[PDB]
Amino acid sequence: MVLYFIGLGLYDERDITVKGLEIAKKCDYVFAEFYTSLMAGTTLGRIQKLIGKEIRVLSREDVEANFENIVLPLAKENDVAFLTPGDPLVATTHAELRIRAKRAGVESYVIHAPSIYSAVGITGLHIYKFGKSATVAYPEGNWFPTSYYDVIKENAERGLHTLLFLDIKAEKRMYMTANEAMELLLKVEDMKKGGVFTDDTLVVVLARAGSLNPTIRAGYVKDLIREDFGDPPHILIVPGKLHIVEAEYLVEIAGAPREILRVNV
Amino acid sequence: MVLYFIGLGLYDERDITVKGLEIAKKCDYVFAEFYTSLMAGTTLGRIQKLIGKEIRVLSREDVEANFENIVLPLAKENDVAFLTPGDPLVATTHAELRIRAKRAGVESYVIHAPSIYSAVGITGLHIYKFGKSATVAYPEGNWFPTSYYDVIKENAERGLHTLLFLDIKAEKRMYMTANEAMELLLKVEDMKKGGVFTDDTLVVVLARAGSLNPTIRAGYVKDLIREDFGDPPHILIVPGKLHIVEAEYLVEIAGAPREILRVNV
Ligand SMILES: Nc1ncnc2c1ncn2[C@@H]1O[C@H](CSCC[C@H](N)C(=O)O)[C@@H](O)[C@H]1O
Repeated sequence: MVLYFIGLGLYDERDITVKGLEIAKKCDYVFAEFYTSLMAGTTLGRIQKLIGKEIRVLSREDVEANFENIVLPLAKENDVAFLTPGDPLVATTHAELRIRAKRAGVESYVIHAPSIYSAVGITGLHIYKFGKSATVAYPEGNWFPTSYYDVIKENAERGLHTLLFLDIKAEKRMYMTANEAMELLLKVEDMKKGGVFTDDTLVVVLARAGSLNPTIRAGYVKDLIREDFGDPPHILIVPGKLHIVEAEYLVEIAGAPREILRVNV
Repeated sequence: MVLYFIGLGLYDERDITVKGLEIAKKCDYVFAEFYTSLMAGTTLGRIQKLIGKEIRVLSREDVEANFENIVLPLAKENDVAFLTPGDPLVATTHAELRIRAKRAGVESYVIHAPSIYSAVGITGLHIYKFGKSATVAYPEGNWFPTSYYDVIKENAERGLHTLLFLDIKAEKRMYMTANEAMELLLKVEDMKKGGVFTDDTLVVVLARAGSLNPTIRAGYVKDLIREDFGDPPHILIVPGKLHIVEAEYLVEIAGAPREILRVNV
């Protein structure tokens, strides 16, 4: 009689909220997608075990093209759940799926879960200081995406931090590293020459947020562009103007160069 | 020897993650703070019952001034948990607490949970389009703060949405409603005449996010300013120009006027 959008969280199967688990356990059918993000600390098997149900994984086409044919039909006579990494409606187009549910006469509910969008708070950067977000997409063919560069520029001149989601090709199992994101940005800088992202730009890297020991590193591009941040997923952040307390955290916790403590008022 | 910062999530005792619950249970001492925010859908009693431990509530002073005297000592020879509503370290001042742990020779780990910052994705507004965030504070005495008005102007100017946290008197249990927030903004507008917030401004109200039955409403100030959005907590959002898909969600899910499809897109 209902459809639930349930987030699974950041890293492993235990990142689902208690609410999400108790509800998922009682559903008649459970579907899921794992192409919008990467949960590096678990497996489908462990999720199924925890929920105690067989999970039917859908592909991007199954969802985008046939959600109303594959999932909604069952939701009319049963309690159905749709699982996703992180929070189901963050940096996805899943929100529109609720419209499909309504038109199909199916009531839907949303159960949130930890999202990278807020987990960035672990970098020590004030969340309210984050501006517009963007995604660094893999160039393909003669098409080289550059919009994310402009976002950084706009945020930076307002003194705001920029959160950069990194590209993912789930089927090909390719997860863009912070290193690759930095390389691509230097190329865009060369092309546009706006003085937005260079070897001296301070950046922050967060890898495998949600794990007990995520990698949190801060430093200049010249020094981090070749550093090993561990397995994906990775997120990249270009800080804006720092508050002393932010810099203080980047130094003490993320091992940033102590010179950043000296902020130019 | 370890300190765990554990998020309690959005609304009730089941909004904590499975990871957070299990870890909290294994801790010897469990502390909590309910001054940055509150858990309107539950009680300390219900939370204690779920955790199965006695929970010592700490005040802002307890934390800001004496965190290293109250919590850290026990963390030296025991596993200690520090519970906070939402996602740990989202509240501006929490991050610094990790530096205190480091200095005390105590290891700390962060267990995330859903935050309103990401939960707003339920409004159907694209998360990447959210700009700087701000807090609407009750004026008092001869003090009339209005920085939040400027945040809206700067964001909207660049086509970005503004997430507005509403003032809360935690200790006094007083929550600012979206209605009061709208009245304050109209008052500031009349004050600054910047044409940023008026009767014709489109706004979105999200009440009791995390609940299975949150109130999601979108419409013009003139029609929503005296509407009843239910019990707290309330969050106010002033969106920027809308993507057609965002508008359609607001109309289909948030009951917004068809007019937004031509006026705010
Ligand atoms: N645990 C994690 N650590 C670092 N980056 C992460 C992450 N989870 C997601 N991301 C980042 O976000 C991208 C997916 S975007 C979809 C995000 C998801 N709805 C959420 O709420 O988190 C990834 O390619 C990666 O760059």
